[PDB]
Amino acid sequence: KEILMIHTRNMPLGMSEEEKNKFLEEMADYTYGFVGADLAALVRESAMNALRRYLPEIDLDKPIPTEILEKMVVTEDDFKNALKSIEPSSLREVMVEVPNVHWDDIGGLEDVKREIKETVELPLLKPDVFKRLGIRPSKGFLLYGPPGVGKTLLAKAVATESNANFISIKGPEVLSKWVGESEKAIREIFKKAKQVAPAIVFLDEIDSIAPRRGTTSDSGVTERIVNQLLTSLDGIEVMNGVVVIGATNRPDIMDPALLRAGRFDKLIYIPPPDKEARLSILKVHTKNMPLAPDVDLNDIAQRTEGYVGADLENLCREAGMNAYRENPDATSVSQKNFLDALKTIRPSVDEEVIKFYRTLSET
Amino acid sequence: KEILMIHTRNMPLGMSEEEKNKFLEEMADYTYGFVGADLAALVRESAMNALRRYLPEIDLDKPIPTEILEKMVVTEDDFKNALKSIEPSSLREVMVEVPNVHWDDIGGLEDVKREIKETVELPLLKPDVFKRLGIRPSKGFLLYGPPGVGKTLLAKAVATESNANFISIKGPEVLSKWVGESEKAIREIFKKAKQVAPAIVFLDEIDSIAPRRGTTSDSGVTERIVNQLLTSLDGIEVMNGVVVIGATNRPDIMDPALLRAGRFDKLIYIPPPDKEARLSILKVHTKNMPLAPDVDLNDIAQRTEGYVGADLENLCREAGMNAYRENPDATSVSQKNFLDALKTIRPSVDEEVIKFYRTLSET
Repeated sequence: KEILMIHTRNMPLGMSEEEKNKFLEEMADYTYGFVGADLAALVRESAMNALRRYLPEIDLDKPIPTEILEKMVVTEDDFKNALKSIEPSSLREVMVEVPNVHWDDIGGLEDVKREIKETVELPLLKPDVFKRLGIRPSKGFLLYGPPGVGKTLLAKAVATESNANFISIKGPEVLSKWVGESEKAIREIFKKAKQVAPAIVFLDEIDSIAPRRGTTSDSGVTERIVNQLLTSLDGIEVMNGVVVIGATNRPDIMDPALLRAGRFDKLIYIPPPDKEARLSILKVHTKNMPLAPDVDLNDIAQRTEGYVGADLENLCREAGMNAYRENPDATSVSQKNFLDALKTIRPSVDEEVIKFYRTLSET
Repeated sequence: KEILMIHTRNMPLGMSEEEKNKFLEEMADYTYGFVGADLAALVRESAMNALRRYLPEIDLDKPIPTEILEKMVVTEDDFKNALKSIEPSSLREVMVEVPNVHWDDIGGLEDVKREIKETVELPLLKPDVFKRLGIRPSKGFLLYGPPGVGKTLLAKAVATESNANFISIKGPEVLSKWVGESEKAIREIFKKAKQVAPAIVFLDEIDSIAPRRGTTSDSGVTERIVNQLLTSLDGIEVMNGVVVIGATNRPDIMDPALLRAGRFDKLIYIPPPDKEARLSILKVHTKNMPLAPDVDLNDIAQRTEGYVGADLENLCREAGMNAYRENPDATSVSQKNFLDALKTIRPSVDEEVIKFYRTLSET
């Protein structure tokens, strides 16, 4: 935005009196392929988006009239046409980002969420005091529970709360980089976060690394990623402001030696929501979209039990399509829409995976 | 006791100033099957439980006052919340016990004990002369008889007396690994006993797969495990006095090689408890709990016929519970409780299993 304005300094469109889609931040949200000069080329592409419509329909030549230089302008669309036109360059990797997710954006469950306060935030603020108290909290925790449900969003919540930029390392992200043997760079991302410290290193669905590779020639029967993760733990400590956060669907199958205490310590379980949490997370979705309270939010809570947050966040999201409001197919929000969605949405039909958690978690 | 104590020198839990037993043996009971790391996490999560009380309520940031340290006192409640916390998680890996029992700790039949001494104590203390007399009393021996009495207890009494290392293989450990096609983990504990020998290795249903079938062995009487037991029993040398103990609930499932020379020389049969033995067993169990001279210990025994050690122990714990919980009176448990408690119960050992034993001992 501060680089683009330099090219707005090179345009007499005006800004801060003009506030509009052309506001440079809203357009800056689209692009990570680029850096400062690429934006210069971009505004030249946008500036060229203009000349290609303007100049040809004029059919100019050595004479250049002044009126054109006057009546001609640079619209918001040509930027979009310039933004949709892409030449991604900047290094292949995942970059730090600050989301807006917070306690306000997580309905969740206060009991398990409240533990995140003392698990992350407190160690962040007072690493020197626990020395005075004579305490050294863990190096990270491990989340396991029903798939989806927002377990990925739970870390994005503590991300904005920690006031530190956030990186999410997801299984597919390592695999695409793995083919290039860049796992050493995946480790560099952690050393990179340290140079950026404070920053949060989030290992997502780390059970997703092994399943595709079975047992093959990785480091040997144990993965090189595991070898990269073992070494990733060698560098960090409880001292650094960087926080390791595990999230896993199956925190067993791979190589529990790496999941062993001292590597990933706390075992935290994400339970599926309940009627009230189902209602709370529901209220968070419906408040943004227009609402006609023909539904009884407690009644559709009666119908709904055994539905995880994934089904709900999808159900809240899925029934929205069946309902139509502000266009002329419109049908308002009604139990009929949530009734038809009841058939479309898949319940939780496996209590197996649920009892493996409860039995294993209890004792 | 030692691990927790290292943690207890940096924290004032060592001597008891509080309402519990702070000698760490009490906290050691609920902790069965832990290692130094798991306990460090336990007391570490205990400082968290302590931290959760004191810091959030005062909620300091920079300051470090003296009062917050004066106010902080570690309480039992932290461990209770920690023991109720995720601290128990997984059952980790197999373990071997350590013995106690001596003649003082356990009663039971005198016939088999002396018979076991002939088999155990004599070859251990006097192997030399037995070599030159053409007299070999035993190499190892088999214990079979009524289950549930903890015949292991008898093997521990003689083992502790003779001052020979005792080893017990719990049935569940043999049940799981046999399916995993791993008989080596079973060798390790035995091999651990062979090198440290002279030692007495007790095997509780090392054939456990077979005893689960009850009377018969649907497959052959031999399986993968016994094949090495056969090999091991023969492979033992005279460099160290060694006596191996197989034990099972069902003797009829044995490979005939086992019963032969150099493997099982002697076959031990524990006949049903003697009338006088039941009296002593009933007295040992009842005086470990609240007791008063309100009863006649011989009268309760007369009503008992066929009851085994497992049944006699149930009578004592059941009486006190139905008896006065707290009283100033000299009587705690009463004769009416013992008598009435007998009418409900029934003898454990059954006739069918008895017949299958007698025929073998004769043959």
